[PDB]
Amino acid sequence: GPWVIASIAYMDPGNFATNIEGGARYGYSLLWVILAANLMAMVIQNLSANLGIASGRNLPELIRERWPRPLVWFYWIQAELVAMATDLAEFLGAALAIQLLTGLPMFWGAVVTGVVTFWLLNLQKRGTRPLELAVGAFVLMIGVAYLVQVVLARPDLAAVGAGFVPRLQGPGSAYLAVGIIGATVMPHVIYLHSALTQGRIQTDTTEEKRRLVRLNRVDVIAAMGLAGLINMSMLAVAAATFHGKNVENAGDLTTAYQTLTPLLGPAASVLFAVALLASGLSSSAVGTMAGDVIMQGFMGFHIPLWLRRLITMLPAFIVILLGMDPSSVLILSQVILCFGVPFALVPLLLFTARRDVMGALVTRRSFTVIGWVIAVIIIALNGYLLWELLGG
Ligand SMILES: CCCCCCCC/C=C/CCCCCCCC(=O)OC[C@H](O)CO
Ligand SMILES: CCCCCCCC/C=C\CCCCCCCC(=O)OC[C@H](O)CO
Ligand SMILES: CCCCCCCC/C=C\CCCCCCCC(=O)OC[C@H](O)CO
Ligand SMILES: CCCCCCCC/C=C\CCCCCCCC(=O)OC[C@H](O)CO
Ligand SMILES: CCCCCCCC/C=C\CCCCCCCC(=O)OC[C@H](O)CO
Ligand SMILES: CCCCCCCC/C=C\CCCCCCCC(=O)OC[C@H](O)CO
Ligand SMILES: CCCCCCCC/C=C\CCCCCCCC(=O)OC[C@H](O)CO
Ligand SMILES: CCCCCCCC/C=C\CCCCCCCC(=O)OC[C@H](O)CO
Ligand SMILES: [Cl-]
Ligand SMILES: [Mn+2]
Ligand SMILES: [Mn+2]
Repeated sequence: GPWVIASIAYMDPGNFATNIEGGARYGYSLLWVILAANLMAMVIQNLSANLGIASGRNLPELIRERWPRPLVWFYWIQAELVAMATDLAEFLGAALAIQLLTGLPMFWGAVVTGVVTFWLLNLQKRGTRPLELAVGAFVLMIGVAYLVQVVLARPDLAAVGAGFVPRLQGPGSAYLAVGIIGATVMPHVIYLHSALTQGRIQTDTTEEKRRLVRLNRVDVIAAMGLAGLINMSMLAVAAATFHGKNVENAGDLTTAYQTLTPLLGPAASVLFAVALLASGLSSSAVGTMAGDVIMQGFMGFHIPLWLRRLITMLPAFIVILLGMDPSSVLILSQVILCFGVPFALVPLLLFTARRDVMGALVTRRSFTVIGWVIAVIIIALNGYLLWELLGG
């Protein structure tokens, strides 16, 4: 199973930005958002995985083959904007880590990131599998560090428990809450996960399809459960480190290493930036591969990979030339990603409730309703954010 490197999206630089900023600025009051977004992601990623197993096709393929041509065109275009926002936080997050490790300007950090992403693009599994394992080592261990630091930091349990009750903290809190949902419920994974499980069967029977669904549901929840524990711990450690005090540039990724200083000591700066670098490079490489697959499913053709790697790279250089804050752009991209979630959910909820698509593996009616409740929740939360951002 070499497809495990796609699991870095739940630990991409977007999660680092939203977790650290959420704790530093709003303390523990956003823990419930991470728990909600992680539970929503378990349901959605199971439906996506069950769609590929039951139907044998990925979600963009089904839209292309079943829905009218103009609707398929609109769905491919909005899927490309999702890939732009997704790759932006991951590519810029890698460039930021280059600056944290070498002091190199953000422009040259992106130049280095570009050459590296172009090099990984045309590599086979022989030279990539050791890199995938090395990335998984840094990110897992930096996640274990937060799981250990969240206990050693002695957090205020009264504020931690209160943080699991849904509450907003002004206008900027809904903005960051929407960003936390997009950082966990990622639209590009909704399309991609259906493609990772398609064509993965051996005897093409119902009993075998039910077997792959059972194994997937246990594997998804086990990994998603660990990712949620890490994300909550990272926000809790960030809250216990910065919130309530007045630390300069609190929440920014250039100072986030201080969250692990009591545990790692003088090594907290390098190990954080190394984990952020491996996270950004692998997610940006997987994201480029995923966008090529999503376009092929929607349109029947695709642009060459070097051209896609080039187009998705321009906004990162534009943002750097604009002098914008990298951590603030990482959050904004996650916010934009959450506005693409309802578009991905509607065909997922419809297709997995169809017998001519799923066969005997039609989704249970209870989980179809929970999915539509999740979709309505995210549509309502995206609308309230757009309401305050436009005024009133
Ligand atoms: C991140 C969330 C994004 C939310 C906003 C979504 C993207 C907005 C722009 C859409 C392009 C216009 C959509 C229409 C697609 C082209 C016009 C069309 O209808 O297709 C042409 C023809 O009918 C088929 O062959
Ligand atoms: C087992 C390996 C252990 C390696 C542990 C160290 C890792 C250093 C990270 C990148 C190398 C580039 C660092 C050189 C860049 C010079 C600019 C700079 O980082 O300045 C900071 C300091 O004042 C002067 O290094
Ligand atoms: C394709 C691989 C990249 C090729 C590089 C391989 C190694 C050369 C390293 C440094 C020199 C790079 C050129 C440095 C010249 C910069 C002059 C300048 O004006 O800097 C402005 C800055 O680029 C904002 O526009
Ligand atoms: C403190 C709990 C409230 C925080 C709310 C955020 C959610 C965090 C989720 C799981 C905690 C991680 C626990 C992982 C256990 C590893 C830590 C540990 O074992 O602590 C050893 C230490 O030496 C003993 O003194
Ligand atoms: C089961 C999975 C294990 C994973 C580990 C998850 C860590 C969660 C630990 C603490 C969260 C909330 C505990 C706080 C209990 C309620 C808050 C409190 O301390 O009481 C204050 C009172 O409610 C106000 O007046
Ligand atoms: C803004 C819209 C995107 C801009 C449009 C592209 C801009 C040109 C960029 C690089 C040169 C093309 C990449 C060079 C690789 C050529 C690939 C190719 O055709 O292969 C021929 C030959 O084998 C090669 O070695
Ligand atoms: C077919 C045509 C393509 C369809 C296009 C659909 C529109 C793009 C959708 C979401 C992007 C939202 C981006 C919001 C930009 C906010 C920028 C910002 O807030 O930053 C301040 C500004 O950059 C000062 O530097
Ligand atoms: C706050 C809202 C979130 C609530 C969180 C509740 C926890 C549910 C999470 C995972 C269970 C599995 C989800 C759906 C798994 C597939 C269900 C199904 O019907 O699949 C049967 C068929 O065999 C295959 O196609
Ligand atoms: Cl708090
Ligand atoms: Mn993510
Ligand atoms: Mn900054």
